[PDB]
Amino acid sequence: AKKIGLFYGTQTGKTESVAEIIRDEFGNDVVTLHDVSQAEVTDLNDYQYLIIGCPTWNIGELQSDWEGLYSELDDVDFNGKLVAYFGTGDQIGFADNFQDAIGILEEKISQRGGKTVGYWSTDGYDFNDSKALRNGKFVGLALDEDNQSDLTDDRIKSWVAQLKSEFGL
Ligand SMILES: Cc1cc2nc3c(=O)[nH]c(=O)nc-3n(C[C@H](O)[C@H](O)[C@H](O)COP(=O)(O)O)c2cc1C
Repeated sequence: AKKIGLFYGTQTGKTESVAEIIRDEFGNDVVTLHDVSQAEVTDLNDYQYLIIGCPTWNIGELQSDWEGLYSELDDVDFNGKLVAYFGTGDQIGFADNFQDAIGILEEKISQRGGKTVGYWSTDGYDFNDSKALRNGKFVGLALDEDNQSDLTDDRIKSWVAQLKSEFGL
């Protein structure tokens, strides 16, 4: 009815499109979408299950709107919440900072108490470095519409089935 809050930020809409797919994969009224460009850090307190969507830009930078909300995280609490992350990036043009955005967001949110779920395998990706890594895996679903648009849909399906399990749905 109302359990998972998906807060996303997007520059050219790729991340938003993925967010809508994620929503449809979860089932009737489970997930609600929220453009962080119109959100206050306190909106995240209304959910015990969160999905953070954010593309990486300008070589390792958080998407514009997320950058603004990011600064307010240090004053909020995420303890007791399960948080998953996903983002669009470009492993070819920016192999050294692939998906840094979700890595940055995850570090901060986990630091504030959020427990991360939804770890994703790096197998099948071609990149050099990322701030979104932990124990050999991405801290969230890594999508690449610029180079692997053909893999996004099945990657989302797999990830949602994984989260349905990890969220205990
Ligand atoms: C100037 C510029 C810088 C970019 N930098 C990065 C980067 O550092 N890391 C990454 O993974 N992708 C990077 N990208 C690729 C975007 O993340 C990718 O195209 C993404 O799908 C955009 O999603 P959005 O439309 O949701 O903003 C960059 C793209 C441009 C045009």
